[PDB]
Amino acid sequence: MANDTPFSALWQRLLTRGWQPVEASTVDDWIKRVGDGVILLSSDPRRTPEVSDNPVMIAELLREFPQFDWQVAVADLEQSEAIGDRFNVRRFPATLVFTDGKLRGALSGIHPWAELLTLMRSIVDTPAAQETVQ
Repeated sequence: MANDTPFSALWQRLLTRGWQPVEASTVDDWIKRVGDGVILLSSDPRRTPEVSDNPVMIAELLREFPQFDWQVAVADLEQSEAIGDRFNVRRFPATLVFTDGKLRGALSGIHPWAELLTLMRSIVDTPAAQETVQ
């Protein structure tokens, strides 16, 4: 069933649910339109040759989040610079959290999952998840 296929075709099928490639000069209206979601910046030079980090974790989190039904807007590649510059975050691959239609925080991905508990708690006081506690 299915096959490998290094990226490319997978982008279309993931686009079918939750993921959408967004932009900078029109991000304001997107955030305004939905009022609930995140913008994922393309992976800035993180060093370490080869070994592309899989963004599937974001898709994983998306469904594993029982708090609210937010949407994952992702930047293709060049878009990251404009988006990250717009609010001064471009430096490392991160996801900006837009709650209530406003930017409040961002997920950096420096401390695996542990920062999800601490950072999101500050962004969305509403109880999100119950496990791990790290």
